[PDB]
Amino acid sequence: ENLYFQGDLIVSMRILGKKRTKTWHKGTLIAIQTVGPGKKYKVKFDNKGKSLLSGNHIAYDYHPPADKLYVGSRVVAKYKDGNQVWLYAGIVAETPNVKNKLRFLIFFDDGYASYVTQSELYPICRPLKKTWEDIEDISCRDFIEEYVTAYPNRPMVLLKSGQLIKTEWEGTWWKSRVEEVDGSLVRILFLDDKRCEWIYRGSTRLEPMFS
Ligand SMILES: COc1cc2nc(NCCCCCN(C)C)nc(NCCCCCCN(C)C)c2cc1OC
Repeated sequence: ENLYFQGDLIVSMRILGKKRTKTWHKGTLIAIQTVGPGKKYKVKFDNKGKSLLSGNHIAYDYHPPADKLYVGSRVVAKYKDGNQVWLYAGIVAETPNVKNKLRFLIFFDDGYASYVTQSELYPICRPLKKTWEDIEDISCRDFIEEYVTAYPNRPMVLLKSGQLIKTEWEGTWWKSRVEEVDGSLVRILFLDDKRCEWIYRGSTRLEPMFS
């Protein structure tokens, strides 16, 4: 059937949709279609394209209050490396507290981690019951499942700037150094190529956590 209404979704509403690039883009919900329990959402993207999307591949074009965001909430968050300024899917790992200076920790689907503010977050419209089950990468997916379900039990390694440690990259250990800690995140310098990465201090990519 064609629906005009589904939960708090209404045809002709402005919405974010997931493109095949895995980045999310502003569009218009132009149809809702049912097939038994199954629901699909037809989006007309503002620049280029129509897609027929699952409810977990559309996001509201508003910022939720803090009260509607939990550890495990499925979100789209802004990420910015220079002029590359894009919306990507992730999971809320941490809600605002004194220790994180009232920020949201996001674990992106691609294994990047970042603190963001409310103004950087959009809620996914129809997340899965197990929010993490639509993370394509199995190792990220299994990690987030364990993290979210054990929360607030979070083994983390206490690290200090200058500390020499082994960090995982593409399935091997690399000589590295702790450059900076910011709440639950450590900035690791890989000594081989002199590049940095922000890593969750409870990640098994940190050899001390792994052991
Ligand atoms: C803003 O500051 C940073 C931005 C970085 N951006 C990228 N890339 C852009 C891809 C974005 C992904 C999008 N996702 C979230 C959806 N990468 C970084 N570091 C890569 C690590 C290489 C280590 C390599 C180690 N050797 C041994 C191979 C970055 C570090 C940064 O801080 C120090």
